[PDB]
Amino acid sequence: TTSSALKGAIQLGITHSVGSLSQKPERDVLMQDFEVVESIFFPSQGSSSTPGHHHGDFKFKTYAPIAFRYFREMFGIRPDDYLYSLCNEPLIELSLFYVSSDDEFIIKTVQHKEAEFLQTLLPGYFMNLNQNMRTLLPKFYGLYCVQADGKNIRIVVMNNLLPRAVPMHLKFALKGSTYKRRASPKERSKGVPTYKDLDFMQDMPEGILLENDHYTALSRTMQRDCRVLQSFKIMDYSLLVGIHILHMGGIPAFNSKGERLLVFIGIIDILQSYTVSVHRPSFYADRFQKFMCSTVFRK
Amino acid sequence: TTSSALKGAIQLGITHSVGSLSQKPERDVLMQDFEVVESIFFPSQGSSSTPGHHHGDFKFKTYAPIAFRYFREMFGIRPDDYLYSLCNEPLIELSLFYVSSDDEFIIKTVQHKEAEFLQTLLPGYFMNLNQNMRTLLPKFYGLYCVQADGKNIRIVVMNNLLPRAVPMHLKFALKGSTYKRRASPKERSKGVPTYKDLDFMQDMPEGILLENDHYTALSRTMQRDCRVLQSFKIMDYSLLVGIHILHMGGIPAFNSKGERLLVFIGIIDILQSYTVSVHRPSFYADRFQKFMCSTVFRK
Repeated sequence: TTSSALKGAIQLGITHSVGSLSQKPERDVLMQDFEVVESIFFPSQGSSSTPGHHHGDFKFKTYAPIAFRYFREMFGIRPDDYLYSLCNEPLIELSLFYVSSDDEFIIKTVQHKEAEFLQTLLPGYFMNLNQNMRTLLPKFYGLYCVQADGKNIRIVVMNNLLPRAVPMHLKFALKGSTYKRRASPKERSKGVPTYKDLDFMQDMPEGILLENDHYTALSRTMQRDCRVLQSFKIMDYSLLVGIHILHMGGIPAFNSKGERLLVFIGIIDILQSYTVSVHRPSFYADRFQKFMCSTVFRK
Repeated sequence: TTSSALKGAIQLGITHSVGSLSQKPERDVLMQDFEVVESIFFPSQGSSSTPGHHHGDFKFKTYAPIAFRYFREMFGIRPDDYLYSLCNEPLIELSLFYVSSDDEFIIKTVQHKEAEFLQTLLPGYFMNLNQNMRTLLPKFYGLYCVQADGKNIRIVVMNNLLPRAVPMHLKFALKGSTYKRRASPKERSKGVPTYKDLDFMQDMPEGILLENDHYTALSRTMQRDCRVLQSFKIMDYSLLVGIHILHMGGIPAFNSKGERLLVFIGIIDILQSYTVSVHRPSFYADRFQKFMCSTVFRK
């Protein structure tokens, strides 16, 4: 299990990266700061700025640091809370995946293509964050790379929509398409499984209700994230919806002859670099939206 | 005087450009919207969307429209107020310069190099506006081009720091350098002339005082606009300072054994595309700042 030697390099290097940054004084972000990549070397022998460790020698690459300082702040992620949740508490595997012990932060691994894509994406992302506070896209806290025995492991640190904190009764993974949009039998016999579009259309035919106030905003900030997504020629993103039926940081929703319930939603799998027509991601987004905003949620 | 045939094309075309835009529904800005250029043709014979006119036929090019919609809004420029001040009231020459009759809006002409530079500049500008509300840079309301008898006249519409509205007793044009920084005799015998750095250093040796509250902000948001300016490899910008000694939208300042007074400041001549060293605009900015923040204004 080199999994435990990654975990280590991850925790160690982030601390050096963000720890070093917090002593440095704060300053606005500039277009320059998005292309920045900074590395630091971690010998197992330890260095002058660097502790030894039982993991093999490795270099730790932290991408666009000032940009993510800024993003984390814009999300309400205090530096010490970030550093604690990630570096001072066991990381937790899953099934090339990790979670903080406190279940607030995800750490997925990404192909060099996905990563570099995200790098180019940062300006649009900035511009979204500052005009749509309500946006549903992934919250990217950080992009790092670990250089160990020739390999490059490349990670994105980001928010967990659906934390153990609250228990979820239904998982839904939506897209606005239908083909093979049914939860595999294998999936269908999990605890709370992630059902797909065909599942939602039978098992919740009356939909999800919302108050004409709460609704128009969701409709509004999805029209927005989609117009943003298409612009970047992205497709195959899904709208994850977690439902808690009630007996507090989400959306209050009703139920077709059902208990009041709180839904927890957000868009995923956004790093999809784009043979497809020029007019097609536009299409994917219109479908998506009109679906979520007419079949999944209703006023 | 084709000056009056420009004035016309300007007023006519803006109205069509912004007038058309205001019917269109509003939406966030995207990186895409900064490269956008849109044109429209104005025959003297008039068209289906286009009135006739006694100016020679011309095409009206409006650069990055959604971006400036957004900027104007971010500055508090209502569309109808913009359109009135510019298009429904005589423009006013000066000495390739114009002002609105109401003296709020400047219209300078710019070389194809300056204009295209500004086009590339828009992302950094956006990113500045959203992190430094207090920034002193030019306020760019719009970039347009008029195509008449082969020529391209290219205009920037922007804010007048120093409007007739308030009467100014001293003009100062600062830079942090000294060589040939003296108001020409010719200039020195104008009404209120624009004195330069050597002038300020003798005629106001005790400086300008401010309250430790008011000061630190100016210092702060200049360190910011300079760090921004250098990043874009700009130099030769000046800090225009208007002083009104008092017997209300500016800065309250004292005077070395003098009446309380209100200063009105902001940075100019920022479209300066950059043989100079890579380390030099950095230098220009540090000088500039330490000057304005140690010789011109004191706590």
